Amino acid sequence: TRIKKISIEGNIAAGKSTFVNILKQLSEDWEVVPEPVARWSELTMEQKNGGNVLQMMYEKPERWSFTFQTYACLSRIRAQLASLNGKLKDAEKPVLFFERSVYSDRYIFASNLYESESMNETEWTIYQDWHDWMNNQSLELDGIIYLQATPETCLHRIYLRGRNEEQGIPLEYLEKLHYKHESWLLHRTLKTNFDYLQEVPILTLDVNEDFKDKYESLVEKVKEFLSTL
Amino acid sequence: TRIKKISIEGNIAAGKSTFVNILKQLSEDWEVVPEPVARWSELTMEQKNGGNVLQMMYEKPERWSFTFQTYACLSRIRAQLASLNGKLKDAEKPVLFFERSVYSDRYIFASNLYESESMNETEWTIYQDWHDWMNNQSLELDGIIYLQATPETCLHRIYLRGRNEEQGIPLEYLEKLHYKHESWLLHRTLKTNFDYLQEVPILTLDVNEDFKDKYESLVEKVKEFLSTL
Ligand SMILES: CCCN(c1nc(-c2nc(N)cc(N)n2)cs1)c1cc(-c2ccc(CCN3CCN(C)CC3)nc2)ccc1C
Ligand SMILES: CCCN(c1nc(-c2nc(N)cc(N)n2)cs1)c1cc(-c2ccc(CCN3CCN(C)CC3)nc2)ccc1C
Ligand SMILES: O=c1ccn([C@@H]2O[C@H](COP(=O)(O)OP(=O)(O)O)[C@@H](O)[C@H]2O)c(=O)[nH]1
Ligand SMILES: O=c1ccn([C@@H]2O[C@H](COP(=O)(O)OP(=O)(O)O)[C@@H](O)[C@H]2O)c(=O)[nH]1
Ligand code: NA
Ligand code: NA
Repeated sequence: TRIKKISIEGNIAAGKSTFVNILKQLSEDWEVVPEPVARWSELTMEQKNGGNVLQMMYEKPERWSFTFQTYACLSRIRAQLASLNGKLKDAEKPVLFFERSVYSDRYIFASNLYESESMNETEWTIYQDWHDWMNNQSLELDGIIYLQATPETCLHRIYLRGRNEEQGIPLEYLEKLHYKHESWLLHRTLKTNFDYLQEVPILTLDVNEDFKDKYESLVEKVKEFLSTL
Repeated sequence: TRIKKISIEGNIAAGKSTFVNILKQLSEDWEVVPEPVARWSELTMEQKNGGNVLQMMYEKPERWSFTFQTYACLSRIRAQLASLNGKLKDAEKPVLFFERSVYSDRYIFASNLYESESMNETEWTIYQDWHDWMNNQSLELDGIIYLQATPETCLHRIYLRGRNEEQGIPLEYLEKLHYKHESWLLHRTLKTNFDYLQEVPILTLDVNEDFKDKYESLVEKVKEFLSTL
């Protein structure tokens, strides 16, 4: 039928990859689109390019932010389109869960990088123009699931996940991304250039408590949420 | 009916803008898409972004080449699409003349910048990946008109046109772009990643001689060329 498109949003190490890999196994009608950036962290040319630009960003973010953000967002659009045209053709209640969205790319990561002076105005305006247009009408979302975790939980989970590149990330940075997520998905203060987002239903799940072995209540909320869409 | 799409290709200051502004006036069925880069050289946000990135390129091409090439090519695709959907709806023999193409963006300018070490491998591979995909199937060309001028003619014409930024451009650089045009459009040695280009008819016009007041023979070749398409 028509595939339902649901973004999973949340801070770094909130548990989106964990949650998405629980969901995919629970239904034959349920597919996931993993985040390209997450995959970058034998090799496809995307993964070669992605690792290089990721490493260079850790060296010099004010040189590479624009390049990274454009490639991260292009790679997400192509992976989302491939799943939308390659999967759930024989599903009765098809749902595709996106690990983050083109909207987190812009309004969380790229925005923060502009605010941190890692992109100058021209870079940021070119990026927004490119983004507005690269999204010329489809990946429009039926709903968003916000996995809400404290910056402290995410810091603890970065430690748990043990990526060497990430161990130095300060709480301040996580606090900044946290505040952007709260503004966009909870208080809904943040104004985007995508009218329909104002209307999109948002399910907010508290995932401060470990859920890897105790996720049934979260899944019950997803199923109830999906039934309303 | 179906709009015929014809690229006008050639070196810097060969006379493409002059030739295109002669053609547009000769038929109500004939429209032109001026090159965004040419327009960048009151202001739309594209022109603000375009002038900034153009000026920065003259300062530091190895920093800005990727950003410039992506924005130059996006701006061309949107301007070409706007003309294809906004013009010649009531024409019997509609023709849209493109000032250069997405193919000159890649195989002339972006290629040269990679070869001049102004883009590193990752930048060049990201750029080619983005280009391959941003062209996901339409702007496909019915034909190409190659305005062929010697590097010396183009150097003389850069002098004639009197842009201050351009007066220092060496003959060596023009010679390099010349050789890329000869490889792509005359000898057809250059292999692109667009199969159908192998098949596209090419009209080659010698424009070493001034044509501003003496263009009737060139136009007669265009009309004969168009009749075969
Ligand atoms: C695990 C985080 C990795 N990370 C980033 N990831 C993304 C990202 N974009 C997407 N579209 C999707 C996605 N999944 N991820 C953007 S960036 C990162 C940050 C810095 C860094 C370095 C320094 C700073 C702040 C510096 N500022 C200067 C002082 N003050 C004015 C404010 C702070 N911010 C981010 C570097 C590398 C990477 C990979
Ligand atoms: C009038 C030309 C402007 N110009 C350019 N224009 C484009 C361009 N791209 C499009 N997609 C469309 C389009 N219309 N134009 C790309 S670049 C330029 C060149 C240098 C420069 C500076 C230096 C070099 C060569 C340096 N190399 C080092 C030594 N050796 C290894 C080889 C030479 N090449 C180009 C700078 C600024 C601009 C704007
Ligand atoms: O309830 C949870 C959720 C996540 N994790 C761990 O926290 C880290 C980050 O999770 P994930 O990679 O899914 O976070 P994402 O960055 O995808 O949001 C990983 O080591 C997970 O195994 C955990 O122990 N309990
Ligand atoms: O037959 C010609 C063609 C061009 N020009 C001049 O040569 C310069 C470059 O022409 P144009 O801007 O059209 O070149 P493009 O860069 O568009 O190929 C300009 O000063 C033109 O007026 C000329 O005197 N005679
Ligand atoms: Na599944
Ligand atoms: Na006309």
